[PDB]
Amino acid sequence: MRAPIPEPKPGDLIEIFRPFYRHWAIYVGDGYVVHLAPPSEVAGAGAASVMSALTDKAIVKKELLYDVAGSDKYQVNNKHDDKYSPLPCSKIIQRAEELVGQEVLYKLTSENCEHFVNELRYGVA
Repeated sequence: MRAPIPEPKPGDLIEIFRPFYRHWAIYVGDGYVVHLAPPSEVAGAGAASVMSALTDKAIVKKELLYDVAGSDKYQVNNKHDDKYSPLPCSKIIQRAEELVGQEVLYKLTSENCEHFVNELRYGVA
């Protein structure tokens, strides 16, 4: 059953459970997230190694949370809100949205997405 997400606030870390692993994102508005994605704004799924389903690249992207949640499941998980949050929500969101549209030359593993997104919430991975 669909439901709101009234506890989280823009600037919070989201995790995205996938069928056999997980992924990471950050909430940036009342429905949207910034996250790493496969190379999907550069090639028609037929002009990069994405066609071979074997690549070691990603892109920083923005999407509706409920599309990203289509992976399998999701949770809010500010991994160190128990210890730190040196940046206000405004700056966290501003960094997230400043960094959309670039490519990165590493795969979107759980570790690489966690690394990038922690750089937004806490200034450093």
